[PDB]
Amino acid sequence: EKLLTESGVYGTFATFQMDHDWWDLPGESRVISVAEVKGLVEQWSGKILVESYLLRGLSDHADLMFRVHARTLSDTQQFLSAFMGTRLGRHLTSGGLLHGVSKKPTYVAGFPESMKTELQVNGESGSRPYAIVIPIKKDAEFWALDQEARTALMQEHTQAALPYLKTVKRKLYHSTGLDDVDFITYFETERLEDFHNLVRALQQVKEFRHNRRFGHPTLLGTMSPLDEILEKFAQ
Amino acid sequence: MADREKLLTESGVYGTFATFQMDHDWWDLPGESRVISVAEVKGLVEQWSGKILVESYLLRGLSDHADLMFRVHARTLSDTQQFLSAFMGTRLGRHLTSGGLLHGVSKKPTYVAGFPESMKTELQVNGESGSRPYAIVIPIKKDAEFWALDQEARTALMQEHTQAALPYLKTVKRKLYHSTGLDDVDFITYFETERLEDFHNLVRALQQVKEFRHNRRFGHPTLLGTMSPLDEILEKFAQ
Amino acid sequence: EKLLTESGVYGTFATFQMDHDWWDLPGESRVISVAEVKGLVEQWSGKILVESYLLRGLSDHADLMFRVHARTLSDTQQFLSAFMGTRLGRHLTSGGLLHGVSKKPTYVAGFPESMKTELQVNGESGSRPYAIVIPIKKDAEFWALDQEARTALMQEHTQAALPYLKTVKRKLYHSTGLDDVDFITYFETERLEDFHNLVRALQQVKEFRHNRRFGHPTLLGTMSPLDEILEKFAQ
Amino acid sequence: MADREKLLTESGVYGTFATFQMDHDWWDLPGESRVISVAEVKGLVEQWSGKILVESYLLRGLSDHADLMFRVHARTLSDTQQFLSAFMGTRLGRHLTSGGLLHGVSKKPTYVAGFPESMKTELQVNGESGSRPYAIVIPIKKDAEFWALDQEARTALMQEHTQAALPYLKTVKRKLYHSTGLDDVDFITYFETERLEDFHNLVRALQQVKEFRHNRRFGHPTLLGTMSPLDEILEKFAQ
Amino acid sequence: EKLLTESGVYGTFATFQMDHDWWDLPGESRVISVAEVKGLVEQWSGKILVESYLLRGLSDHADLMFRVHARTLSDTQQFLSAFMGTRLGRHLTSGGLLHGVSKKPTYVAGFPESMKTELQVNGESGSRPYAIVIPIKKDAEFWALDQEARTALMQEHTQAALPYLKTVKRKLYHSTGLDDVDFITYFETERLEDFHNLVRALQQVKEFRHNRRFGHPTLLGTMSPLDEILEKFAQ
Ligand code: HEM
Ligand code: HEM
Ligand code: HEM
Ligand code: HEM
Ligand code: HEM
Repeated sequence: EKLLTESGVYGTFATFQMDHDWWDLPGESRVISVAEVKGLVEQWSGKILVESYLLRGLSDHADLMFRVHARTLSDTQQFLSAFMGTRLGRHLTSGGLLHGVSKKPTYVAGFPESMKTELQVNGESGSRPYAIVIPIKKDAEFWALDQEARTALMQEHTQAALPYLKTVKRKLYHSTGLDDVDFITYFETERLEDFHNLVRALQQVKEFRHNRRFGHPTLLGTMSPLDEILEKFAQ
Repeated sequence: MADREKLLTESGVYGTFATFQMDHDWWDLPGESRVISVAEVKGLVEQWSGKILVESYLLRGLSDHADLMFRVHARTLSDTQQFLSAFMGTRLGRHLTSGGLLHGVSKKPTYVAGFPESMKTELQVNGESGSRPYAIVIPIKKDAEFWALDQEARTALMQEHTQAALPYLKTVKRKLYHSTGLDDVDFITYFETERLEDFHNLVRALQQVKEFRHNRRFGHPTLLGTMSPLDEILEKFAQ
Repeated sequence: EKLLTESGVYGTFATFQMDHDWWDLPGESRVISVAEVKGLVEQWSGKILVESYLLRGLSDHADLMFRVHARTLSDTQQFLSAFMGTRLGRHLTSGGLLHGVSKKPTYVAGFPESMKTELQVNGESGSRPYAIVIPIKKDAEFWALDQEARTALMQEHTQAALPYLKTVKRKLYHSTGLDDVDFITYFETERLEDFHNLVRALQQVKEFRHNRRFGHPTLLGTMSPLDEILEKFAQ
Repeated sequence: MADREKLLTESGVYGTFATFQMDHDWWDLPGESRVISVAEVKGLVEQWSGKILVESYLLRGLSDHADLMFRVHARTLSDTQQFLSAFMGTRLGRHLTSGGLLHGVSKKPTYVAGFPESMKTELQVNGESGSRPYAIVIPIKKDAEFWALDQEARTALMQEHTQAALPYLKTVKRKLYHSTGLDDVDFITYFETERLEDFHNLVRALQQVKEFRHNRRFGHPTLLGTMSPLDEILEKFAQ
Repeated sequence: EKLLTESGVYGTFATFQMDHDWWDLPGESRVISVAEVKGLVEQWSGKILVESYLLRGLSDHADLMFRVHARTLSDTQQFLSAFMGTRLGRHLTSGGLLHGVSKKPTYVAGFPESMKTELQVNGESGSRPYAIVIPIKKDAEFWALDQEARTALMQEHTQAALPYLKTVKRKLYHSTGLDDVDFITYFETERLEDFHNLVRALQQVKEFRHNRRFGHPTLLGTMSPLDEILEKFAQ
């Protein structure tokens, strides 16, 4: 649990879709397949954290998503090849896959002391909250800017977001060089209209036009314990 | 002996558009079994008729790579999720390949207050009464320029947008969903009409205003279909 | 036959490709399947026109194309769902699909009377000729122009095409709002080298630069009676 | 034993490039049946050897998602069409997925007359004599700017294009096909070479001239292969 | 092994993904299938070099990657068609495929002599290190520039990269004319956070803005002996 907050921690987003031929299995065999998976997760639960999301019926061409924290992607690599080896995995098509390490804040030091104070707040306490993942690539312009400039952009970014700081938990991952994006943004909320308004707000700052890629995909789901998701496939 | 249905009109209501295409192996089922599969779905939908509203569209032979579409209204997307996961679980669902999927909430109008009072009067109108009309769906994403603008400016764009559309308010039903943050688009537009020739002209008119050049994504896909009750649509697959 | 020419007529372009698993079928069943299709077409030949094109060996990822005219798309939809319901249809992957109504001319009134006269010509009589289909989408600039302006463009367009009025039959469909394009252009010819020069001619006017989508796909085929095309699959 | 093809050089001659990829299930055939399948094709080619020329290239392991390519010459694409549908009918064809497909007529040179006389002389050279050489194909589409130009301008561009290429005139055979209106590109370029490193240099040189920025589409795909007799290519499928 | 450094040597990057129907094979068949492959590679180890990478769980839609060195692509070609012919190959969908020859340095001579000193270094010794592959295409602007200009860009590229020469091995392949890219870049490292920073650094120079294609795909994997990779598939 000191992974959801600490730096140097790699964070991975893996998406899967269940095959059609899965339903041509006897119902029990599916239940046994579930147990295989459930056992594997616990077997790794010492080295890594694993969270589950139901994308089925919210995200196109996706049923399930894992969010995996680990000090090294090697450990994460092993976990996923193993998961895809199970009887259940063998009927899963690997969808999206994105890595990004959590880093120490980069621009907040140049913010007003009154703005830093409010950023210690992160999000509401919630159970079965919605979850959103949005990958981002900046344009070349953005990197060419100087520190003072970007600091001012992020400061305007932060400002527009302040009224949604309680109803929206947030986490940021640094993905450059591990895949075709710069950032992976991750959000939890019970109030989706709030998240919608939060995004339309951020769409109006300067920073935004420098997003060469925004979404594609925009993953929407529900946070749920793993077994409950698997239950749906074993009936 | 009847009920409210306060959803096709009210705000705060999420609206979801789901597309499906039927597998080849579906026809490798005996006809008898397929009709039962139909009954399963009709029953599931009825089982949900209290929590959500669900309308059905036949895309087969009008929209590329799509046979069926649902329009699903709900106070929460969780309910819509549950419904769709259940639907994709049925014998019929197990033979459907999930196509497109888009969400958007219905809001109260944003720019309409700054229109002339004579224009607001005409906008109370939405469409004439028709049965089994054509239906169109167009996802839209605006460019960054558009958001950089101020309220007064966008209001003029929308006022010009509205002006061009006025001649088509009766022959074309319309509804708008605010989709930003739930997927890769800003808006979902939905239209019903008996006169497609009119809907065609309605669009080429809008192509000529200012606003249009700010549509970073327009369609892709542009889903065209026919509104029909679910069983009649399903009946076609049980033969 | 007043469908190939009149206005208010919807025109539909449907493309298909045959599955591999089709040849793993006994020959008997395939010939029977052909007969099934031939009959369906006959039933609709009263309400609609349906023409057949062999794209196999000329257009990538396509074997067959239908051109369907109708007073209403509802009728066309019915025919197409039915064709894809047939034993043979069930072994087809639905390729492209484009609609467009035929309209009354928009810019021709503002042409010189000598130019209107030469446009009375449409094309030479040819049997089992090549056929080409090109979808078109205009940029926003094109729509921003005024009538006088666009009329001059089409007039420059018309001019370059005149030497090809006999060797190239032509028809135009208005597709905006029924799919992701503004126009569907359709041509028949025995002389492909002429059609090539015709397009290289038109590539040099102004109008052309306003075509944000040109082709994609560019469908090339041969016009043929339906049965002769199906015969190849019945062996 | 006494005849001229007169197709690899003459104008008015259509040229077609067809790419195929083999199904997995092809190997689920007994080796014997697969060798039989080969002969079916070799015979078909001879049966057509009167009407068309057909050259074969092995793309498997050099060009992504493509195993086999044919280069087909014909006075009419109709003849090519028939040949290809017949080929896709063979036992082997039935297990081939149609990949890329591009047509283009060979024409008389357009800009070369306005070149210096010393440059026309060196262009009579085309390439060195080689057996089983590498082969490259690059489809190309020009931008609208390019067509807007006048003849004098374009002629000046091609002269710099030509100038840059001269040092590679010997190690690289070349042929150009005019494809506009038959598919989604303007030209199909074709090259043979024993020396790929030269061909690499040939291209990086041309990347630096005037003409180049007007190539709206360059490659996509860029097909690389080996020129080989048909049977040798086919033997590999029967193991 | 005199190939990993020398010029005139072709270098090829081939990526594969395993079908589902592979697991519908009995283990006995799969062990036999692996054995064929291990044997095939040994059969070629005399003419060419072949290194193996595990992409499973790190790169989307990819399980395995080969890095193949050869004096001629024909030899590389022969090897790959054979590999794809094997019982195991029959169940692989060919993912990416990229070739590029290694050349002698082009811009480095015009660098400071103190910089040349630092470039003799390439990387630290590691076993089973991460590996990243990044394809690159330059824009037309880049080629239009003169030697003096491009030389200054690469010197700026080089300067920013100097701090990472020890923790990051590098090799560059010249790909123009063999596929749809100008370069193939290849990196080994045990330290991924460093590689991430290396890339964010280069994102801030000028050269970067001329990369019309950067990644797509960005292949991330683990270096492992082949048998160890195939073992996972034989269970
Ligand atoms: C309550 C909501 C949010 C708050 C308070 C917030 C605030 C911040 C702050 C303070 C930073 C500075 C991080 C640093 O200094 O390294 C940041 C970075 C960033 N945010 Fe947000 N943010 C919010 C939501 C979002 C959303 C909704 C998105 C995208 C849809 C987003 C995209 C980004 C990106 C891409 C960066 C990194 C830019 C860079 O370091 O170059 N953020 N945000
Ligand atoms: C008879 C037909 C139509 C009428 C009367 C109409 C009228 C309006 C009005 C009054 C608004 C402002 C509502 C608000 O305050 O949010 C609006 C918004 C909008 N309309 Fe339409 N419209 C019509 C057709 C269309 C069509 C055919 C399209 C696209 C194909 C379209 C796209 C949009 C979009 C994207 C917005 C919201 C833009 C924004 O809020 O930034 N409309 N329309
Ligand atoms: C002999 C060959 C051709 C002739 C005589 C011809 C002539 C014309 C004329 C007179 C119009 C104006 C229609 C009107 O005013 O209502 C028109 C429209 C159009 N043509 Fe052609 N054309 C030819 C070939 C082509 C080709 C080969 C293409 C595309 C590859 C093409 C694309 C278009 C498009 C997109 C329009 C609609 C523009 C608009 O209404 O805004 N035409 N053509
Ligand atoms: C030894 C190598 C080459 C030589 C000597 C050469 C020379 C020429 C010459 C003299 C022409 C004018 C032909 C005409 O009158 O249409 C031409 C046309 C053309 N070349 Fe090359 N070229 C070479 C390589 C290439 C390469 C490597 C490419 C592309 C990868 C290429 C692309 C083209 C195109 C697209 C045209 C037609 C342009 C037009 O007609 O508008 N050429 N070449
Ligand atoms: C420690 C890390 C690195 C060092 C010391 C380095 C150094 C160099 C040097 C000296 C050259 C010029 C060689 C020549 O004259 O051809 C070069 C070329 C190049 N480098 Fe790097 N580089 C490093 C990392 C990277 C990375 C991380 C990337 C891409 C993500 C990259 C992309 C390229 C490309 C595309 C070229 C081709 C330039 C050309 O020859 O036109 N390099 N590098």
